[PDB]
Amino acid sequence: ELVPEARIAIGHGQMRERELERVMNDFHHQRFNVLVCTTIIETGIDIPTANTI
DNA sequence: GGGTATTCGCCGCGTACCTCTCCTAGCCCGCAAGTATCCTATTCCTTGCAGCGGT
Repeated sequence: ELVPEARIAIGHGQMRERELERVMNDFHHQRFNVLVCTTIIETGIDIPTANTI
C-alpha cells in the first residue's frame, strides 16, 4: 500500500521449501522488484540487479 | 530590695596483674552471570479426499 508501484513478495526459511525456492527463482527472473525478506539473504546471495537494501 | 530558703546541676568516688571477644549501616554501581525471540539443520507424527481393484 505504501508503494503501489512495486511488486512485492515474501521470502524466509520458515515456509515450505517448494514455495521459498520458487519465490527466490522468480526474484532472479525480475518477476518482482521488492522482496520483503528475513536475514536469510545475509549470507551472500548475489543477485547483481539488486542495488538497494 | 533583701535576707532567706529551696532547687538544680556539677564534681568526686584504690592499686597491680591475668584471660577472653569485638571495633557501622546501608546504598549503589558496575561486574557479570544467567535468560526470551529469529533463521537453517534435525526427529515427531496425525488427517482428507480421490484412485482403484474387484466383483
